This record gives sequence, structure tokens and C-alpha cells, in this order.
Amino acid sequence: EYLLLTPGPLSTSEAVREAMLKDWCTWDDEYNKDIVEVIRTKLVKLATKHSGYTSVLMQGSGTASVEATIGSAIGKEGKLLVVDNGAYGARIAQIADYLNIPCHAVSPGETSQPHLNEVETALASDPAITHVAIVHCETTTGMLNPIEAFASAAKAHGKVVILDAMSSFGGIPIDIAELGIDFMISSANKCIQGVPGFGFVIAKKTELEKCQGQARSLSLDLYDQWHCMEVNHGKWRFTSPTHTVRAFYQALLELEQEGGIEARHNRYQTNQKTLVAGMRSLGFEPLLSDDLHSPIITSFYSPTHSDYQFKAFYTRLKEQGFVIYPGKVSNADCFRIGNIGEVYPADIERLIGAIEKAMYWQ
Amino acid sequence: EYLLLTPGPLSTSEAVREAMLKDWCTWDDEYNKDIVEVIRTKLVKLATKHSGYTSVLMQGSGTASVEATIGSAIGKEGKLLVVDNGAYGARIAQIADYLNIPCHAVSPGETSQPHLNEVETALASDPAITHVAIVHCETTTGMLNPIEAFASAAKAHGKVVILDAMSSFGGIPIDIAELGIDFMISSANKCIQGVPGFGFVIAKKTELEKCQGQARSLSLDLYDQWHCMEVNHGKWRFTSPTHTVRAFYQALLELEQEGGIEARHNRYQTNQKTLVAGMRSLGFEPLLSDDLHSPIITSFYSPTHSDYQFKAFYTRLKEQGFVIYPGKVSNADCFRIGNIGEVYPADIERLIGAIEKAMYWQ
Repeated sequence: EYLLLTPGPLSTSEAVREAMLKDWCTWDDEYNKDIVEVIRTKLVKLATKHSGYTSVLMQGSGTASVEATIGSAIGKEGKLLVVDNGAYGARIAQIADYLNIPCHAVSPGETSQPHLNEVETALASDPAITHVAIVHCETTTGMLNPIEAFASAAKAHGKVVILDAMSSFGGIPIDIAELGIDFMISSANKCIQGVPGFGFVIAKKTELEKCQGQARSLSLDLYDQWHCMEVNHGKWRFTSPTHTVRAFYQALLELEQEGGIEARHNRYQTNQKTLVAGMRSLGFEPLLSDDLHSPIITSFYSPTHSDYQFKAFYTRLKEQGFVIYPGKVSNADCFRIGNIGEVYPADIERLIGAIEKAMYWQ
Repeated sequence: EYLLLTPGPLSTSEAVREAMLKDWCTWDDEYNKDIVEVIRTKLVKLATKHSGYTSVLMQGSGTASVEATIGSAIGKEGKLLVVDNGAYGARIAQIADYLNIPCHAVSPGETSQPHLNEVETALASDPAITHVAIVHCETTTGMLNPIEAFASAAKAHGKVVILDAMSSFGGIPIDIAELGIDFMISSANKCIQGVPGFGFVIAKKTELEKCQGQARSLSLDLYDQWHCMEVNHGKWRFTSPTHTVRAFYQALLELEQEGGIEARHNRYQTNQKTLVAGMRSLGFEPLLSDDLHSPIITSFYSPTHSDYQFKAFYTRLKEQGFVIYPGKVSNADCFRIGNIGEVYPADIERLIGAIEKAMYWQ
């Protein structure tokens, strides 16, 4: 009925949704070994071509996996350095605050990438820092953060690197071992194109082993969760969203079928550039300069025409089969358009026609 | 392919699973107002016929909702009294331990009902106690714990009552306002017969308001989660398992269609008693005395025959289309058979025949 131009939950394929039509026993080998362990094996290979990495799946929103990571990896004497250049960086700082973890935020503003010099200064002047966290694609704006240089600075300073790759993993090629990422967090329902229900963490085994007995939550105990999947071959300590896990197994088959992350990245990148060019031709202005754009989601300034109203514009697009997204920038009047999920170049072209017809104020 | 004789995830109906075939936007009023708020309204009415109650839905396993409750309701100076007569009472004590909440466990054996005198002695001698927790149906054994006298004792001592009704709500009639339950926790995928993905808490509005600013987790911040659903009419702070929420909306329609909790209780109770009589005719002995049996799941002693092996027995039943469940009692060799989900008296009759054919040792 509608194409969801969101950062996820998004428009999944018919086969991803159809995979949810079977019930599973959570104590059954058919689920744990043949579904869960297969997902786990595939996820590590998607994240890195190197050895020494492992995966852990965690029930709940992606925030629950970010929180499981922060609350399990950081010891009682630990201190986090976070890049806060949007709502998901601010949420990482908010998690640290809830868990009574000292936190230093480097805040370049929501329309700017962090200055490496600023990160370097924080790392050199604050020896108490033990962990660094960064958001790969800052979904608030669709900004692509410079994770390589940031992780390189962090590792040269002997810190543990946490990457929030919620809106990037599966859509932007990365090798987390090569980048020096210790814990990479991502979603079931963004670039992998599964359905919501759980998140996951791909971690350096040695760094994940340090999490033992450190967790601030039972549900979000990362080592305990991983240990059970290890010893009990896929077994989730507590009930898992079985149907959504089976839908994710299907999403992984479709990602391979598409040609992997490299091919998915090309489709997304093409959709996003075609979208930006189309929007500009209609007079829309992107929030960010093109060099900062991710190929995932794009924020645009709201038109300044006095009759412009997001809800009326949103409604007119929905009537044409497109669901766009609200803006998330505190100091700007803006909207977002995602281009992930069942979004192909033909859809972007149809969307550009739909935006034009939706421009009732023109 | 198999009938899941588990306590949940279980065999859901075709319509419950088919309801998962549509994608939803998490920022869309159709999802929030017409699905989420409808579920919320229905859940409170199922829990009580009285005013002053409200519901909160929480992503994750049911354990995440139990943890959200404990970590949000208990203040910094708070103390929990828990009845631990199975794994779920022990898990509540384990949550308190993780959250650094002082915890007193009144721990009877797993084959005995809670001793009211022990709870009363704890309450009278430990003034520091602020909260009491009890499991309604202790799924470990299938015990139906008396909750009315326990809740009455707790209220007479001015404590906040937390009920783990994970395997009972929707299958055993209760009015949480009449029982004096402050927070009742249940599952999407047990007696309501939805699919896993989230849990929920039905709470006395005034008791839930005391949770503000006390959470030990962002993801599991019960007040914050509720407040957003209140002010933003169904809006979940972070991504919700949309498809599973829509499947749950369908499960609620089917519960109504069956004739409500009273009719579901009758079917479950009948399945359970027929099962017990059938198992006894085959020489199986229930772990618990009949007066303690819940109508949800039943523990049976493992046959003493030297050739009996759970896995071989389980495999032979699976070949006949039945998935039975492992024992969870620490001090007895048992197995379990659930009778919830798409389990009807005809299935119990067919299962008794299948049980007989799988008795390879005789």
C-alpha cells in the first residue's frame, strides 16, 4: 500500500514477511542451531573477513543492544568519550548517565562532523577515558561520521571502540577488524532489511570476554547472553522474537542474493544521489553538504512558503503511496526521506514525481 | 508441522501469524492510535473491571518487563521480598542482585506452595521491605501459586505488590485491582497466544507515577515508556516489534472471540485435567500434587526405566507432531507438557496416543 521511506522499520520484501509464518520452539535445535547459529555465523562474516570476532543477538529495540554494550563493556572505574552530533550520540550519553558511567561528550553540533583535533585533545587530556563511542550514520540528519579516523585515534590511545552502526551495517561496507572496532552494534530492521524485534553486537572475542560479571542489567548482560549462545549453540537465555529472527535469516539470504553489502551500498548510494538531485530540481535544500551525506537517509529543510505544512505534505505523499519521515534537528525546521528497504531507482523516480504533485503551495 | 506443547512461544493461530504480513511506520498514528492504544485499552480491561489502572508495553523478552518493573518501581532505599519457589522467583532475586537492590527470598521448595507464615514472618521482622514479588503460575513446575493471601498480607503491611503473571494472565481469571496487585507483568506469547517480541505491565496509575526518575535503565525505564505512550498516544520511545504488536492485536480479537479469559481458562483447565488423567493411565506421575496444578503446564517425573532418555522420547514425539518440553525443577528428573496455544481436547487425546507410541522402553 505504501513505500516506507523511513530509516527502519521499513518496507520489507514479501519473502522476509512470509518467513514469519512458522512457529518455533525456543528450546529446539531446529531454531537454535539451524536458524540462530546460522545468523550468528553470517553476521560475523558480513562484519569482517578477519578472525577473532563473534556475535551476540539481543531482544528489544536497537537501543537495548547499545545499552547492553555500554552497560556490559564499561567497568565500574570506566569512562566513556562519546561523539554527540545527533540524537543517537546524545542517547549514548543518556545511557551512560542512567548507568552512572562518567561521560565526556564531543559536540560539534547536529549539522557538523566531529573535528578529529577535538577528539585527539579529549583523548590526550582525559586519561580516565577507557571507551569511545561513535555513531556511523547519524540518522537524525543522515550524516555519515568519519569513523575510520576516530577509531584510529581511539586505538592509538589504547581505548575500547564502540560503534553504533544501527543505520549503516549492511548498507555501507566496513571491516570492523580493519577499523579497530571492538563492539559494533546494529539492527535487524535497517540496512539488513529484516523486521524489528532484536538487535545485535559484533565484537572482538577478547574484548567481549572482558564483559563477564560487569553487566548492569540481567536482560542486557552481553557476556551472559553470548556465553549461553556459545555453550548452548544458539540458545537465547530468555525468550527471543522467533518469527522476527526467522525473518532476519531470510533478510540475510536476500542480502547475499543481491550481491552482498557492496551491491546493497551501490543501490542505496544511487537511490540517495538520484533523490538529492531530484529534490534540488524541485527547490528543496539538503540540511547537510553532499560530502557529509550518508547513502541511507537525507534530511531536507522544510520549504519556507507560508502555506507549507509537514502534515499536509506527508498526507499528500501517503495518498501517492509514499511515507516520508519527520525532521529530528532541534534548531531546524526539516523533514527526512530514507531510501533503504524495498526502494529501487524506479521508486525514487516515481517519488520525485509524487513530491512535485504533493507541492500544493506551489 | 508440530504442535508446541510449551509454555510459549507456542502454536499460534493462522490469523495471528498472518497479521504479521504488513509493515508499519512507528511514527504513524494508524499504528500508534489504532493498534497500540487499542491493545493498551484492551489489556487494562482484561486485567481489571475497576478504574485507576494503566498499561505499558515493553520491547524484549518477558524478563525485560519484569526487570523494567523491579528497576523502575523500587527506589534507591527500597527492598524486595520475593517468593522463590522456582526459576522465575529466583530470576526476580537475580534481577534485584544485578540492580544492587537488597532482596529477601522466602524460598520454599519447588514442590510446595508458598508458606504464608514465612512471608508474614519476613514482613513483620523486616521493616526495610518496600516491595513484594510473587510468580502467579510458576512455569518451572506448573505450580499455581496462591496469590490472593500473599497480596493481602503484603498490602496489610503497606508494601507495593508486583505479580509475575507471565504464564497465567489471559488463561486464569484475575482482577488485579481486587487482589491489590500494583504491577502485573505478562507476556505477548503465553495465554494471550500472540507471538514473542514484547511484554507488558498493567499497573495502578498512582504506583506507576512513583516510577518517574527512578529507572536503572533507559531501555527499561517503565515511567518514561508509559509517559511517551500517554502523551504521544501509543508512541513507543524506541523501535517496537511492529509485526508482533499487530499479531498481538489479533490474539486479543481471538481471545474475545473464544469468550474471554473465563472460556480460555475452561479450555486450558480441561486440556490440563485430561492430560493428567491420560498420562496417569500410561504410568506417568505428575511432579506436583493435583491441588497445586495450574491449568497451563504440567511437570511429570521422568520414567525410572534405565532405557528412558528425554531426548529419545522427545524425538519420537516430534516425529508424531508433538513438541514437549524439558524439566526445569532443580531437585527432580522431570519433563513438562504445556497445554496452551492451539491446543484443544482432540489434541490432548491424540497426544496421549502419541505418548504411548513413543514409550520405546516398554
